[PDB]
Amino acid sequence: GGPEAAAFVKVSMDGAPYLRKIDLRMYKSYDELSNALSNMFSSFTMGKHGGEEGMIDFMNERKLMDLVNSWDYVPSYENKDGNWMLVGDVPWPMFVDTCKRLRLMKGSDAIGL
Repeated sequence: GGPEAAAFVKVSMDGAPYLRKIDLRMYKSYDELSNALSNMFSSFTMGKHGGEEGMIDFMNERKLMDLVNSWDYVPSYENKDGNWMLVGDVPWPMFVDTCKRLRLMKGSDAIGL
């Protein structure tokens, strides 16, 4: 049993501005989720109008350096309990359902911003 018809998860990035919702019901597997979110998330920071200040080419490029440079940080989400868990920590079946809030931990907040 699970969303498979109605799922909602928010998405934010510590530091740089990020706000969007998604449906995991679309992806019953963490694999497609990761791909769907990976592609969908990139779309968010991509548009004709947006971080014209350079946050589009500034915060975005810092992410790669920040991730490896700050390889101490890894993606983690909040379950129905509200506890933070690093991606892959809890079973996908439990995650897809409890899936309430998702936020990728990025140490770039110091470099990207």
